[PDB]
Amino acid sequence: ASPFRLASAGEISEVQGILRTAGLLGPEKRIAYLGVLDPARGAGSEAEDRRFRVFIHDVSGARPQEVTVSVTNGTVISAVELDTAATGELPVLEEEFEVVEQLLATDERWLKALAARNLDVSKVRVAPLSAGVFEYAEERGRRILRGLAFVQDFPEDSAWAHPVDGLVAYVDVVSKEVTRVIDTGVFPVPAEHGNYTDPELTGPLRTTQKPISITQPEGPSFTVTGGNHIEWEKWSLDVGFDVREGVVLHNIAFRDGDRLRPIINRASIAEMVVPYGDPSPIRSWQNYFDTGEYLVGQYANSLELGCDCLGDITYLSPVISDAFGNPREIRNGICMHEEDWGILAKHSDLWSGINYTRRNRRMVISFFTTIGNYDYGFYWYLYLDGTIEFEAKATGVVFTSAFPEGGSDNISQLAPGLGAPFHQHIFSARLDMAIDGFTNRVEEEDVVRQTMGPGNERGNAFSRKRTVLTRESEAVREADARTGRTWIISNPESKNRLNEPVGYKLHAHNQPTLLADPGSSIARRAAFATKDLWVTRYADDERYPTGDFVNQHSGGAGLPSYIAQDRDIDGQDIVVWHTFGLTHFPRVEDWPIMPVDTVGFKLRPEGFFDRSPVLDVPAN
Amino acid sequence: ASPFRLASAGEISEVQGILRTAGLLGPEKRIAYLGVLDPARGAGSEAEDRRFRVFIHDVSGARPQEVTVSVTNGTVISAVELDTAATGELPVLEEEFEVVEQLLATDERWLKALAARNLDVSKVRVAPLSAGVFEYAEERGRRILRGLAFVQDFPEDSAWAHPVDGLVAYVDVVSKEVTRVIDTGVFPVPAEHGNYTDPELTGPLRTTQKPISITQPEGPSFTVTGGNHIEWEKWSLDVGFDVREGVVLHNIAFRDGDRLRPIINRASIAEMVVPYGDPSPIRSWQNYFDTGEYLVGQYANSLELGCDCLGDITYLSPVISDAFGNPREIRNGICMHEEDWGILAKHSDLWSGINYTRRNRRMVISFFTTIGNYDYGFYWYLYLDGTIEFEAKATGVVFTSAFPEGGSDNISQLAPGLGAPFHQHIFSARLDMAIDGFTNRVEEEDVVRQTMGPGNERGNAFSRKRTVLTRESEAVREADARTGRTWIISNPESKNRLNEPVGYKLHAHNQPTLLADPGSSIARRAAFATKDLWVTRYADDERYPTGDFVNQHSGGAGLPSYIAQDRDIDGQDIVVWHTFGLTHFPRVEDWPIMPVDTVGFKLRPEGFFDRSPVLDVPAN
Ligand SMILES: [NH3+]CCc1ccccc1
Ligand SMILES: [NH3+]CCc1ccccc1
Ligand SMILES: [Cu+2]
Ligand SMILES: [Cu+2]
Ligand code: NA
Ligand code: NA
Repeated sequence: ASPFRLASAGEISEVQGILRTAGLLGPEKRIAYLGVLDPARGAGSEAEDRRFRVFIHDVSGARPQEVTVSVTNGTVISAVELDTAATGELPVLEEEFEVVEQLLATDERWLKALAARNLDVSKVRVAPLSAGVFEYAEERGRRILRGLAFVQDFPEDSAWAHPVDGLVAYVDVVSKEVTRVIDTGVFPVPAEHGNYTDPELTGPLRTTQKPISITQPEGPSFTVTGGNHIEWEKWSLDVGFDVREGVVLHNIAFRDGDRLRPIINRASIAEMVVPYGDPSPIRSWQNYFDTGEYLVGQYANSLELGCDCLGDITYLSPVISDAFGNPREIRNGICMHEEDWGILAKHSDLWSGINYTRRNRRMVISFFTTIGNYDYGFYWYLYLDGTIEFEAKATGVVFTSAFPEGGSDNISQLAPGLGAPFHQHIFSARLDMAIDGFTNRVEEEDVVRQTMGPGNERGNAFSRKRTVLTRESEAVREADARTGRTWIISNPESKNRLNEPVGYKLHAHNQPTLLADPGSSIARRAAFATKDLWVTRYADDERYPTGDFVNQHSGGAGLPSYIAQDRDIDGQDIVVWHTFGLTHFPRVEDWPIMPVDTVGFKLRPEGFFDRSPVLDVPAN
Repeated sequence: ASPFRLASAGEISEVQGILRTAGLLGPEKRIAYLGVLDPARGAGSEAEDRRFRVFIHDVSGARPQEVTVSVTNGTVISAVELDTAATGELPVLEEEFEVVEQLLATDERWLKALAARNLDVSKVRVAPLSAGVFEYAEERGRRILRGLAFVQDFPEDSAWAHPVDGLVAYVDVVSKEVTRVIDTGVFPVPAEHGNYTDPELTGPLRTTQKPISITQPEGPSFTVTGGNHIEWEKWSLDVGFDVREGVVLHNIAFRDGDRLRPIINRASIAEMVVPYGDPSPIRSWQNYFDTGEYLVGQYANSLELGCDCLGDITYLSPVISDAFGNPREIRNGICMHEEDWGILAKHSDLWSGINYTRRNRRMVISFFTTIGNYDYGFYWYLYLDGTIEFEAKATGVVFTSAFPEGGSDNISQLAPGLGAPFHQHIFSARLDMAIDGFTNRVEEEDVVRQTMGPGNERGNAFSRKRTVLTRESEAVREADARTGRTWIISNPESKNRLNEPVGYKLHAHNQPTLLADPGSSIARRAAFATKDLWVTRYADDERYPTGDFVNQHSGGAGLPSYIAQDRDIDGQDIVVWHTFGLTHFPRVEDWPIMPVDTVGFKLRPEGFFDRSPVLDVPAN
């Protein structure tokens, strides 16, 4: 019944039929993105209209199309031809992964490069990497992937241990031409394997770990209704899933007494970018937007009980479309469970004699995705006390190169002859805020140091200052860890019992933002990543910080174009965009498979409640 | 057998006998600190000499003494009279907590103040607060506590809800005189109660929480031998306990193959300070060093199975001395257990077809302490992958005041008429480093941004730079979150298989340091808290960042005096001192009992191992 329900296999089948009948799904068509559209602002009509957005690619070289379809009215709403030289290429297709290796395998320039290195072409894997936009005029308007080669010694070998450096090729995947092959020199292919399941490398496995059993004998404390609506410990929300963004959280609310109070209308990771800091011409073009270019949701793993998710697990199995419009289930793609989280509140009072201890817990909603060498877990946490937290968990295999004789300022050595270029992993969280309703504002809060003197005679005073962001042109903010800078999202029309505006405080990790030179191509295409915090006025079509078509777009789309409208954001329907990321100087311990590292952010209530919201928690 | 074993009740009894026989424990004596001394550098003699350090107070007004005693030779090693006007007062005694209220209860100035407010003296609780050093010349050389009053309406009432503002008294607890009573005006005593176990306030308790059962059917994976030696998942260490510092970790090492490799020789929280930022004369003197002035270990809680520590728990029950030299057990004062910690490493490889997932876990060693209104949990974590992490958990009841009519720049309103002054909680971790041995050095690592140009034609390069700290005068460092600043502790004489020095990287949270004016009394007494990182050359007597006698010391002792020696720290026996803390602007949700907030730091291996140290972990 809910307009926020997951897409069903039946809905996907109808979309395919509607497209087919209208002539838009010929044998040369490929669906490059399919996703349900959110209800527009003003759903108080209950006139449910399930609409879907589709990007249609053409393998014969015709112009792609963007198409909106109503499964509720069996109609094509709109269908527009796209000029990709203008607005960007469509996301990479999964079936294009192997096309790069196959086209290179018959190219004479490629075979001469491999032969000079004594490499058997049947052993050489080619990574299908997004191309970006650089100096090559012949690439404008064409669908280009770039290829870097790795050697597999045998079918189960980890190819990442054997990069073929000094060699890169560019490929046009529509016309099937190899446009350039660049060979800058021969590097020894690193010889050690990185097979982390080989007993030769692992040694004897440990026998010292004894099992930890986590069970819920009466089942979990949360309920799931309508397929994806969650209620847990006064929290209410809908769990959505989009093939581009992955897990999306809708309608986050908290039941404060008899009142259901909204907090966040929509929460997602709307983009992520991995820029590499190696100036070698072999890799200096390398940046991928896993979300915008590859679509992280379509590579979600099936999560195994006991290994990936431990405890009393409830699974969701989202449905997406394959390239031909058929539905495919991602079995067990989303794990949901509650976890004990230590002490929530504790006090032993000397004067009253009362000893008080309560335990905390959190609700976990998570998925894992794999794009090539990288694996990422996305975790949303809801805590008893009103805190919301996101955590990214980065693991998988680092992207490798040769380690140059005589070292490098931009590459780490992981093993003899084997290097790992410096890079970042940068995320954009899009938080469509709804603190007690849609009239919200953002204040920047800094600690204020005070000078010893009149009114502060012992020099101990300190304070804080809050600056309201009133227009989009002043809502592009940087972190300042030294002044304890945070941002408060408040509702000036909703007050707590002290007559102060209710609010939530955003706590950032204050990691470095984009390191690239501001005049670089990546700084223009990933402009969102140059600042920690952006606030925009809500608008239906402003979904991604990089725009709708990230692949090979020349830059500027998204956030910098949105905020130039300079709209009013002081007590309006606003969206907060938080940039956060990891700067990764690879270490020896990251090899041959990387232990998880983490980054994220959290939001805590700031005078949202009239007192602690966990006074009614019982004693275990 | 181990020289690092916990003190036994029998050892305490011998100390008391030795002191008594030597004439040092007369009926006017009080033991204000008793603790075992660490073995000196050069324990390779195995000549165990269990020595204890004792601070002896005299309630009749004689000079206190510092005494060292060998329980191994039944001898007083040394006994020195202390000039407290010079070197500071002894730590607050527990029996002095009630003396402040009792002395005030018969003072005419105090009774006139209470009578003007219609307060029954039998309802008025007085907090025994450390005095610091300010402008009062009469206080030099005397043992002073200051008193702030709270009203208890009935024996089980939370007094913190009813501060008596505009009133403070200073008391000499040795001569039992009230030296001053300051009344700056009448404030209404806030009327609402803060009784968080009152059904009137909590409402009906939740019935929606279902149990989480954590068990280990074959017992825990770690072993405890010799009372306090832990082995777990290649980690080895001794858990110590000191009445001042609390849990202390000794001899942290990791078994890498057949080799036991040291990492940290001694880890402790060596000081913590809570400065208040309210310039009102009633509170502008308020700073307490919970560790140095009050001794956090002697207020450790007895931790309850199921409430405080959940899972398969192993307890340690440390023994300390009471004020008369009798041993007292802190039953169940330290909890130890292992916890599941999610995914450790994961990759699904497109080319080899191998799907790989391993789970992480951590070893937890924790205690909780209560000093007045505040409750703090101290947690040490050891992870499978070599990471060491500390976390402080702050809860309890916020310190309160009246909320002034017309507001305040330095106080938060929590309830009608009830305020909570701004303050910080700042910790000092003392890490006596032993990375693969005692020859260590510290490098500061900053990210380096590079300009687009020759050698960096696409403007994507970035790098990092490391600066060796060679002398103590240059080893006082500040954080810089914007440049991703970290510190690496390495051993230049111990290399990994890549011929690079083995190391560990310290990751700070980069929270604000001490906010007080640098010319303030607190900035002089808590000088350590003004900078994020200090490195000193190890020396036996350099134990605390504030010196041995914090109470009423005039400032400068500790770290600023140590580093003026300007000793060589480049490949030497060094000690890292990390300042970290929380800046607390109290929120409504902190009232009437505060949900836990956290701060801490972590150390991760940086080329310490020759590859990931968790390749031998098995598949669940
Ligand atoms: N993460 C997207 C880049 C990528 C895609 C496929 C293989 C290796 C790398
Ligand atoms: N934390 C040390 C200060 C303190 C001590 C006792 C009661 C209230 C406050
Ligand atoms: Cu990385
Ligand atoms: Cu606090
Ligand atoms: Na909004
Ligand atoms: Na050392």
